[PDB]
Amino acid sequence: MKLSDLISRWIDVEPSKNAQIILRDRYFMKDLDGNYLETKWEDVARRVARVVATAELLNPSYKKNEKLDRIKEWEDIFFRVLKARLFIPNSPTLFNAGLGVKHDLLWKPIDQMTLEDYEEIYRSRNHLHMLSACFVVPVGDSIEEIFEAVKEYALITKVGGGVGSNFSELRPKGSFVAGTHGKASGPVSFMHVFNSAISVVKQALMGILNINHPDIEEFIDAKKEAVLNFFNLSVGFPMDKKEILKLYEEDGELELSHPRSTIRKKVKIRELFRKIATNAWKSGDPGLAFLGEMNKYYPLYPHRKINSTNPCGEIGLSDYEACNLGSIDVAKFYNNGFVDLEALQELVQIAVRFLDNVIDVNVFPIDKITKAVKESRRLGLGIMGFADLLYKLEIPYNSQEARDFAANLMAFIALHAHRTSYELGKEKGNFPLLEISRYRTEDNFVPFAMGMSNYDDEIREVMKMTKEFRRNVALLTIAPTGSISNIADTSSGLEPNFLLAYTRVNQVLREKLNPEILKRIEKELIEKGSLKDIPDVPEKIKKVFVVALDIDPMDHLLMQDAFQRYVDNNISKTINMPQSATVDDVLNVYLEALRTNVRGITVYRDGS
Amino acid sequence: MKLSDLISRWIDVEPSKNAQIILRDRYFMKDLDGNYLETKWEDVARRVARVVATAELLNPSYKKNEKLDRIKEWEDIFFRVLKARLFIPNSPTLFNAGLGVKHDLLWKPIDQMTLEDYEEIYRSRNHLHMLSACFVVPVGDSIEEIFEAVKEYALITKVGGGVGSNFSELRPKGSFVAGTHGKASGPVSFMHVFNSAISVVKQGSALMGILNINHPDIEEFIDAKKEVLNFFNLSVGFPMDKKEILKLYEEDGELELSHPRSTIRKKVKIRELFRKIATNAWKSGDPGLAFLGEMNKYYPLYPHRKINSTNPCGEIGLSDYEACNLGSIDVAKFYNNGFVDLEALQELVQIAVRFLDNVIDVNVFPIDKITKAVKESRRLGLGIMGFADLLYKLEIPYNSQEARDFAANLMAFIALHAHRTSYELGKEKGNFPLLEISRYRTEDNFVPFAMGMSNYDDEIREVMKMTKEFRRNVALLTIAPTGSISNIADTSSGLEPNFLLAYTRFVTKDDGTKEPLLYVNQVLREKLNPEILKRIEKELIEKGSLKDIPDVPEKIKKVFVVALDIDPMDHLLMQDAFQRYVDNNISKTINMPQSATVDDVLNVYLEALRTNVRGITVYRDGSL
Ligand SMILES: Nc1nc2c(ncn2[C@H]2C[C@H](O)[C@@H](COP(=O)(O)OP(=O)(O)OP(=O)(O)O)O2)c(=O)[nH]1
Ligand SMILES: Nc1nc2c(ncn2[C@H]2C[C@H](O)[C@@H](COP(=O)(O)OP(=O)(O)OP(=O)(O)O)O2)c(=O)[nH]1
Ligand SMILES: Nc1ncnc2c1ncn2[C@@H]1O[C@H](COP(=O)(O)OP(=O)(O)O)[C@@H](O)[C@H]1O
Ligand SMILES: Nc1ncnc2c1ncn2[C@@H]1O[C@H](COP(=O)(O)OP(=O)(O)O)[C@@H](O)[C@H]1O
Ligand SMILES: [Mg+2]
Ligand SMILES: [Mg+2]
Repeated sequence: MKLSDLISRWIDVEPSKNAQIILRDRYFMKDLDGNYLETKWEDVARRVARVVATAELLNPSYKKNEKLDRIKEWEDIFFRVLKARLFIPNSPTLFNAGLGVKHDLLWKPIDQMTLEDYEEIYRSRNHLHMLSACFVVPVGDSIEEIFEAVKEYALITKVGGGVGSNFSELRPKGSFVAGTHGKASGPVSFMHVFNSAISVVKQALMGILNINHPDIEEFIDAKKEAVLNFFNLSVGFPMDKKEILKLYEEDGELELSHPRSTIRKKVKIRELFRKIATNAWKSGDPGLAFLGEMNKYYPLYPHRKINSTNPCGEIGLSDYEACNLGSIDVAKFYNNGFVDLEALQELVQIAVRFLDNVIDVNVFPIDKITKAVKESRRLGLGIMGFADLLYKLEIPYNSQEARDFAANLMAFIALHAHRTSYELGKEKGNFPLLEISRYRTEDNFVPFAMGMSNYDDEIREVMKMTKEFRRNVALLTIAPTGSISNIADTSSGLEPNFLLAYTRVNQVLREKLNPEILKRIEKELIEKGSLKDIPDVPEKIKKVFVVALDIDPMDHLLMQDAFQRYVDNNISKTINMPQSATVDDVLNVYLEALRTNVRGITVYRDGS
Repeated sequence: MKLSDLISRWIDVEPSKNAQIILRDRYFMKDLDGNYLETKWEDVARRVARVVATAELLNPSYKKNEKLDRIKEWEDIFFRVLKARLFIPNSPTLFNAGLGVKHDLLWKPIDQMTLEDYEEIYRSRNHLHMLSACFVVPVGDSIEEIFEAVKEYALITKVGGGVGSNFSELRPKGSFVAGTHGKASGPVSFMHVFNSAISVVKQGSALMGILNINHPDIEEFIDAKKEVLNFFNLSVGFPMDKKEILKLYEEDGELELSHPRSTIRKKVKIRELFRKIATNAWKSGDPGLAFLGEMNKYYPLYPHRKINSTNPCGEIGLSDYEACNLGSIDVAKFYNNGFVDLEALQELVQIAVRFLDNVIDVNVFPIDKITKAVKESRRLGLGIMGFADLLYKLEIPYNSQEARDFAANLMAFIALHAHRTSYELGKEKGNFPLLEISRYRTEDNFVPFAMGMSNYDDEIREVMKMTKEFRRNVALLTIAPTGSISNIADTSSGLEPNFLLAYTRFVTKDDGTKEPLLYVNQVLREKLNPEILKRIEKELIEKGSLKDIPDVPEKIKKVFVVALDIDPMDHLLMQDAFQRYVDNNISKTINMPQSATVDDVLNVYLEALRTNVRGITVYRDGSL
């Protein structure tokens, strides 16, 4: 089925009252008195498509005597996809698209748009016109660099970004400082300054410290349980997942050292892991960040290095790199018991172009960020509504069927996104750093593990094409989609529905479940939070309409690995554990985690 | 006496075991390994004398024929006054002089010093060779400038500096932020980030925050350290005239609180405002008052440049990015048979002004705007220590018009020969680049302080008129707390009276740790009957004063007064006396008895409004 006919199925389904409240509440623009310039999703969709279509102004393939036709065609596609909610960019794009721009240019009908109007949009874009979710800055080992990083955190946070850092450059507590006053206070003491700064600016960050840092134990307890309430903390792992699994299995030792220090120490790699698991068992933090696995697949490694992710895990980024995200609602792609792959590939093509185009109309607070993005052009195309899609296809999330379905779905998406990048590379220019990347300097480089689809062969050959042309260094990610999935009235990222009914009722359950059976049980379901131990609901309804805590921790982890084989950046997935999980259940998640292809790990025990 | 014979009375006198603990603790240079490179105060004096003498390379009055001789001579004279402990520069000069310089060069016998050695000292001073105690930085009304300022605080703090800011440019809480419809959080909110930063930079081994009385968040500020900005000293700033403010108070007027970049305005009764301050000061000692209006009155560069804040302890009003290096002369050592040896003292002022102006040439700052500002103005802070101990020798009670009159004359004398040295130096080396646009030039009869308490005024005016032509420095004098350097010199701090005449500081001799070492004022030891000292001694340590002790001569009770024997107004009036003859400001705590009320604090504030004081710090005996 053609995308245009898909769009027509969705373009006029009104956003729920839930979605509409969140929109009014924070997406609809407001004039200098707090009066509405936008009153429905259509206004947002028009504004956003028009701002992003403006980037086509820079397309060397067009000419004068063609640009305006071509530009308006892109705004029109962008607009229809957006209004239909089949693809939605990350929040910062929705908020900040068109800031600076004369109101009478942002909502004026497309037919009336002139080449001058598009140019004025382009140039009236102000310093707040920042449209990317994800940032990473370094924190060098000097008071100067620490405080410049604190400044950068403030500026990024002001304009709407989430920011992450690896703090491992900072010498541990006690090290010599060539001076007078004595000793380094260490990474963790400095993260408290970042926390204070952000707590003020925000009246949601990531901080990583590597496993072999002498202050790792202090760091692991850092949010126990002084505090760093604005940080998500992850333990970094710069070395092979292989080496770390093996060292653990052999009950090895890890040498804690730092180059700019004489602080050395030895700890049993298993005691450290138990320390992590115990804390995570209690409160969720710290997560794990398989930095070395990220770099394995990093087309620009080792002449660039991923040391951190963004606050939620899904983009591992090099220094001063940012990435703009967007998500395709796959639940809208259901048709007759099948995923309409005809329409999907067309959207994937449109979506990659939109995301590449956001780069050109984005404004960042820091020149080093502007330049890092220009050279790499990293994108984060993902999916939402996956769980809801599986409900429609009558596939239980915790099953091998579901994961083989995921892997193939993600493989398909990966294929056409990367083919779209080759084609944009042709049309617009390669990403400046193509020459020094492994897409070029290597043969048969692929930036994810694969090994769970029949598209591998095809993917392995699109990857050879991108030797000559490639617009972007990587293109895929699965994001949390906390807000935009709510806008799209769909499930979040790859996650299972956390609940089917929550007065604080899933639409697919409402259709597939016989009403009155639905009316009877809906009170009991709200309390018990699962269909599992509601008696007299059909075994097939019970099996398919699984919630997060119906799905055991390995089924969560194996879903993540399935998607991650076909994702070139990383994945936001929470490994939900039942309240009765033990610290030993967490270690087991961690070990399975080191054997699968996942690039990181977040666990969360119900009740903790 | 000539200074040479005074140096002789003092040069082979070693610091007390007390001072030696301080030196070992924080002043003696250790090496990359943690081994001592210095073990005697004399090693410090050597290193510091040699480094500041190095600034003589730049002296454009010296033919290369004479340079090594001229430099070695200043090195020796600097070495002599420092070893004797007659003058001591602020602590960072002592901690950081010679950082970056090869160790062979810093202590080696002088007679082995070649002109290349001096050049080598000069070239190798590293990024940590920061020799100034006092700094002011602006904090502009934007996120980027707020956070550039936090970065400046951390970098100044790291190298030894004390830093202050006026936060009044930040727009009040809840105010409008362009293009967000999100609201500004306010100055106090960001002061917490500055505090957090510094609590971490100083983790293990100080700051001034000022908000102006008319800021719409002033009441919040006044309470900011109520039961916290534990790393800040807070003052309320008055950029208007003290007259306006005194008058407004007497009329029981209202004050308008408004901000240039906000719609938020409010009207508050000044009396009610002052009482809020007084109560909080009465409770905790914060906030102080900062009469910036009154500093700008005497600032040679105003309105071209403006003073908006002081450093941590208040004794230096500084324009944006300005720093100031301080040093203090021990006046107790200049006692010669019931008189102050003015002859020896004048030579030491000549020497100490030159030393402090040499610090500026060997000084490295972490920030370019600071270097520039400092090179433009060349503000010095020469002060005194051991003044209370000097009064003891002269048998003068601190709390008397006699003490105040002597203090004004002393200061007036010092100020005279200090500015006359700046004259000489300006001829010899060049004028401070901004002499031309300063009030020393664009006016007749500009004096950078009030005067009115000395025979010396007429002559001071002579000298100030002279410096329309030749002037090395924009201002030259301060009185500092001297918290550390007065302990090194074994003498009383700044202009402050002795807090106690006798106490204990337990030995911590380890190796069977115990021993209470009982201190008694060295001048009390010399003028009180060892037979009396014998018996009263233990009542003195329980009661903290001599006053209500049976059988101590009435004239020793009157002379050996402590800080709490001296009433608030006599604290205040002494401050006034010095400030009449100081172009920077004055560090002075107005000590108050536990029994003092908030009305008593209020009256100190009204009285300071009538005197020439440039700001007020009060402390109530048992508050904190
Ligand atoms: N808490 C605290 N940390 C400091 C202080 N000074 C330096 N550090 C820490 C910050 C960095 O983690 C590390 C290096 O600091 P810097 O590069 O600023 O020190 P510097 O270049 O003077 O000595 P270095 O050559 O790096 O050993 O030591 C300080 O005063 N306080
Ligand atoms: N807490 C907090 N304060 C802010 C924020 N943004 C601005 N402010 C305060 C900081 C300064 O006191 C004042 C002005 O900030 P900026 O100059 O960075 O804001 P901007 O230039 O975007 O708007 P403006 O032209 O100044 O209204 O507002 C914020 O995002 N969080
Ligand atoms: N409150 C926040 N402040 C700053 N950045 C955020 C915030 N919430 C999310 N982000 C950024 O966006 C990323 C993913 O967002 P989700 O997928 O959470 O986005 P959305 O808000 O578009 O539904 C996070 O990993 C983080 O980088
Ligand atoms: N702990 C400190 N940290 C940073 N600066 C300080 C500190 N203590 C004092 N200062 C600075 O030193 C100046 C002089 O203080 P004092 O006169 O107390 O210094 P010192 O006796 O060590 O030479 C003060 O006005 C202040 O600017
Ligand atoms: Mg360094
Ligand atoms: Mg601004």
